[PDB]
Amino acid sequence: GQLEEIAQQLEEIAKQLKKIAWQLKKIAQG
Amino acid sequence: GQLEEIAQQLEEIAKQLKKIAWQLKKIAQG
Amino acid sequence: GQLEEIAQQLEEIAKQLKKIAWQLKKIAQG
Amino acid sequence: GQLEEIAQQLEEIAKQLKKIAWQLKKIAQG
Ligand code: NA
Ligand code: NA
Repeated sequence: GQLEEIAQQLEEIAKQLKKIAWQLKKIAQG
Repeated sequence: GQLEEIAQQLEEIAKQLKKIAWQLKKIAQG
Repeated sequence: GQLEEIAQQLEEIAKQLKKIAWQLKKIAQG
Repeated sequence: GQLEEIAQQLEEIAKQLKKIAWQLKKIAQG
């Protein structure tokens, strides 16, 4: 239970970081 | 350029976090 | 502005990751 | 052992994210 929940939180953070990366690419590219 | 480099590093960190999440799930499940 | 907002979100994610690290250390040590 | 090592990896990632945040702030500010 608790490790699975922490793992899920890490997966959500990874998704958030991928969103930020996309946003930075769009700023760079226009 | 710098934003492209940073975006790449964020994608790489996201991948690392997913690998850590996987290891946590492995520890939990056996 | 957008880079300031993103920087803030990265700092917030960093804080979250440290909180998760702390929880893992707590689980390990009891 | 293994949870402590994972926690340390998360702390290093948090430090890396703080570096990126600083870099973005410096880009924004000049
Ligand atoms: Na750039
Ligand atoms: Na900006």
